[PDB]
Amino acid sequence: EMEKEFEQIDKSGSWAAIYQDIRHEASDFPCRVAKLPKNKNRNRYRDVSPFDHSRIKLHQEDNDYINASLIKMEEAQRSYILTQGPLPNTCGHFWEMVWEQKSRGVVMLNRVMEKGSLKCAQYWPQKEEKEMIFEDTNLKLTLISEDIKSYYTVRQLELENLTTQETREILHFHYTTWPDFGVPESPASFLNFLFKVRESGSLSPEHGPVVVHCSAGIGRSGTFCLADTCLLLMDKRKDPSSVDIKKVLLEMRKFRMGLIQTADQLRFSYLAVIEGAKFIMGDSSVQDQWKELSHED
Ligand SMILES: O=C1C=C(c2cccc(O)c2)S(=O)(=O)N1
Ligand SMILES: [Mg+2]
Repeated sequence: EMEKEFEQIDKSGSWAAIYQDIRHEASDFPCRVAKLPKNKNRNRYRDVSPFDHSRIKLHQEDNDYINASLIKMEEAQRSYILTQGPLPNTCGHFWEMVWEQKSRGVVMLNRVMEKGSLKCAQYWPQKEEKEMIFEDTNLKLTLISEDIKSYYTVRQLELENLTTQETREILHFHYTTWPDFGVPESPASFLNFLFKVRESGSLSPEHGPVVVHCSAGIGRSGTFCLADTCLLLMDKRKDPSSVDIKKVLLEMRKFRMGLIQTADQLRFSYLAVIEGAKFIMGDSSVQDQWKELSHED
């Protein structure tokens, strides 16, 4: 059981060892397409690639490659697409992927600039009157509105397939206070944000998989998805004790390498799930408490 395990690990001060064991046991599958010469400029980081078996293929005969993986959680019955922060030449591909996969939401866990360098291209419009056109994939993107909170912003975007003139509403959830290789300010802030995403319908089965990204699409993104899946699993049978967090993380790592980048992100993942469990088990008022403690206003 996670809370007792949490205490055992904290007491023995062995998060580093627990975390390293997960890395040792993590799946290793080929990433041949990602490593092809023609795709070198479609990858942000040399050591972070999508496995071939779970990579998202763009529906174009040209080059179907994008650094994105489909994490399909069978038991939990939820899917997520984890991808890297778009590069200046892959913003059209990113939106092509959102369209073809029928995604309703995009969860961004990083800032365009972190630690003095560019971690992601400005792939969405910052002003209503300045829409963006991705000519390579023939897609149009317009900012419809935005709701800025203290540590996250929610934007409503309109994505249009210029070929058919079909349009869709895309919700953008931008967590702005999560440091690279770091952890959220508190389980509260993180949980308040995850539940904001959930309440929007973006994670629902009627839509395609939500697109989740940070800079590499494995650390913060992994932490976000692990927490969500674990909470959904204990929701399925109202049995928090049946959920094995390490087991769930290992299952997710069969779909994309390096999910959860530090021992403290793993430790934070446990904290988020244990605190989130109060809501799952019937204490509805805890959601208001998180909102309060997160200081979003
Ligand atoms: O906490 C993190 C660390 C990342 C990271 C960034 C660059 C290389 C890498 O291996 C991990 S992320 O953008 O996937 N989230
Ligand atoms: Mg204005």
